[PDB]
Amino acid sequence: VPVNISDLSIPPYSRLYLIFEGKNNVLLRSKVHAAPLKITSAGEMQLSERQWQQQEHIIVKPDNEAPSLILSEFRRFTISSDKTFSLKLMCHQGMVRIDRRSLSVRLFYLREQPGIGSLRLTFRDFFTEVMDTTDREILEKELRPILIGDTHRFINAAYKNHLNIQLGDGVLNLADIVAEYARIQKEETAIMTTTVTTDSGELFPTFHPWYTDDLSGRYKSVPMARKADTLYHLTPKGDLQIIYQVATKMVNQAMIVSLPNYRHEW
Repeated sequence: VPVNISDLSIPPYSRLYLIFEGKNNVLLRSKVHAAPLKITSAGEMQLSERQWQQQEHIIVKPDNEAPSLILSEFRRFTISSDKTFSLKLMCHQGMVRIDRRSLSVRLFYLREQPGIGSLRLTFRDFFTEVMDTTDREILEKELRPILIGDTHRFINAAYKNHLNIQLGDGVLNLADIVAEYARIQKEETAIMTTTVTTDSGELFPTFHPWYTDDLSGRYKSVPMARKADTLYHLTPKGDLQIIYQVATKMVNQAMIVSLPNYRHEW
């Protein structure tokens, strides 16, 4: 039977065969999506390790009241030991987004496999119905006073009993992350950001490094020093981000450098 290549569904533990033609070539580009785990219960629930390893997206749809999730042996990916600095970084990396009754946060973690995974949690019914329209600048400007004042107002009291998540050894509270998102939204009108694309050509050949490889003459140096650790981010949109430390004891900052749409113009 014919299938629409636009959408194919593979059940767990099964195989799908796609018979093609013998002539010409076979050349396709594909994207995979896991089934979003819908959580509609109430009260409390704890998830085994592989339970949150398997599915990469858990969305909670509270029928009458949101439950309280408790992930087990969940080790958060920390680039630093400062909680507030880690939250600021996570918010500046485009990780947290707000849409209608939908707060979505992309939480990373580590595991024994050589590499670190991701897990996106999208809480449905987190903002009050009155704030189900924010897509307009007038509405966000009108809710700005609530952002700078009673931050714990956009979510009604009904959900305020369950407003935190128990990870393996840390606790993440939604109020802090929404507050930091509000703060970054206000300040954009400690962390330095730089944008560069096919520019910063400053006579690279044979000044500092002499000349090696078939390198272009595009010279761009970071402003200050950095620690041995570096963090590379490939945004699902396509932007590329490089995250640098500062190598200062009492001051912990970062110099994020973004190459926009790098996956298409590398």
